Amino acid sequence: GLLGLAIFDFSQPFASYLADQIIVCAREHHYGVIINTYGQNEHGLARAMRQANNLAADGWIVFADHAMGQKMLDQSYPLVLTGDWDAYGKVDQVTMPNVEAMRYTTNRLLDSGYRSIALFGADGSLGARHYRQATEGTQELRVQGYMQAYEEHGIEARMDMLFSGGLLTSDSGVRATNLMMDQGVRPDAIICLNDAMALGALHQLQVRGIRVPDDVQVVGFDNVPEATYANPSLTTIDPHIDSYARHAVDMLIERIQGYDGAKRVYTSDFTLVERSSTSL
Amino acid sequence: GLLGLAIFDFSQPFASYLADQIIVCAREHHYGVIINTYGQNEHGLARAMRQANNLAADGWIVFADHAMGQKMLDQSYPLVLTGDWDAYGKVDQVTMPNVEAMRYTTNRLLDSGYRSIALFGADGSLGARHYRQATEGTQELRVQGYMQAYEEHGIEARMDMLFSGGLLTSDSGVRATNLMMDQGVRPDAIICLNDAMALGALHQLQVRGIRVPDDVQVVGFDNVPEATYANPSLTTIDPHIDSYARHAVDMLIERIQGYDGAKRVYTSDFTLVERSSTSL
Repeated sequence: GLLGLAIFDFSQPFASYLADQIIVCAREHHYGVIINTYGQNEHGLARAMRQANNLAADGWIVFADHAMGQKMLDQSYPLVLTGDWDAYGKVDQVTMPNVEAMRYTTNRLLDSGYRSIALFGADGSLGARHYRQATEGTQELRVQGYMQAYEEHGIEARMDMLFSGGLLTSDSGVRATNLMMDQGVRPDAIICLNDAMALGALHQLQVRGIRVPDDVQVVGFDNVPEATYANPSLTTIDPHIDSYARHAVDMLIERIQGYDGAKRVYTSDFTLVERSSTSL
Repeated sequence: GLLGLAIFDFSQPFASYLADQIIVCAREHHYGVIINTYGQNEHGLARAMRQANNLAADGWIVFADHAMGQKMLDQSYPLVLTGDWDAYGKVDQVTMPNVEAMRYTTNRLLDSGYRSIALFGADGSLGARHYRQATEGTQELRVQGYMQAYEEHGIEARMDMLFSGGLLTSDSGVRATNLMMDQGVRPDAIICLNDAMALGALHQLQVRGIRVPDDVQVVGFDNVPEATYANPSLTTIDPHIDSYARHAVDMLIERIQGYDGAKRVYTSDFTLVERSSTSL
């Protein structure tokens, strides 16, 4: 048996980590894995879904990174969606506990006395209503959870405390740090929407004279291997990538083998893994 | 057109970085890329070479991580070898300047007054003759260059100054740091055979109270993106992965399109990129 994985590119550590876990899980089922990337083409994801028709894999896991209209997920091969975008029940999908993990973690920071929390990885200019009402999106749902924690504490979350470097990379984490510091903002804590951004932020904060955690608490999201070896080691939301991969692979193989139940949504659990970049 | 890339797994940053560069290069030629991994199978590389017969790619770049007898590289599809192992002229191959870059860098350390240099990522118990006489191997040729720099300075390199954590990962860099420190060794400098090991070493040195660079100079190899964001930022040998990928892709596409000259060996150039983890 042969499974396909479609991802944008390998530029950030999470793609490597997810792919490796899918490969391990797939091997437990005696399936191989081939990887197609789609970030190198305009309308790239659609082209990869078409290319899958002529590849050898028996079915596909697709990690989407943007919204799709309620057609692309209508394919003739077995297909499981991963990522934070809605499949509208066209296929099984696996996702992370984006709202809950961010609400929990922002609440922990607030309850530990860190009242001013910047968020790296989202555009505040999209407005509070967009985030409050969102039903899909990586950035959107993670912001939503952060906003809910503020609301639970009787405080309005401020769009001016969201900083975006553009993409979700270490270089964007550096850019978001500069944007925030250049605006004179010196917060109690920063939550980054992935570990790549947090690793960039740890670097640029230290370069510009800010001590972590003594001046600013820093939290990431994913618990990629890199987070263990950072200096200081990185506190991060672990969305249980082992279980996430296991569900994606089990669901896809079930469909390849004829499983015909209604399409499902699985949401992984999470753990806040505390390391040296916070002092909660 | 469709190119295949076979690599062991994505567990360390270099595999991501090389794959992404191959994808960019391939896209410039209007070729896609599919990735097969082989580390998840016993005799894995041989199985991937066989699987390639039934995949859709028009030709393969294979990144080998161990020696092959002077049969595996005899295939019916176009094939270019990458990595530090000998193809014996069966196929075109692209490699890094393993001896020269390590000799240059070890000489820079010695000439700057850092006389005691540990090497992380090789087994000293293999003996000096094995390293002096080697004609292939990542570990072997990099050690060979380090030994030549010592010899140029009239000093015998010591096998007891090589530390291996097993594999070439960040976790092995942590293990090699513990092995070295537990033996009471406090060197002037450490050269790690890849950046993943150096990033682990930067972490474990700091955890155990060793300042980089004030107590120990630290150098890596690859100049993966991570090295820019380390704390302290990582001095590293850059083996010109852009040119390495460009040559692998150009050679493979040439063979797919009928190029019939003798098989070639390309060796990339190198630059020592100095950052905060050294003070040369």
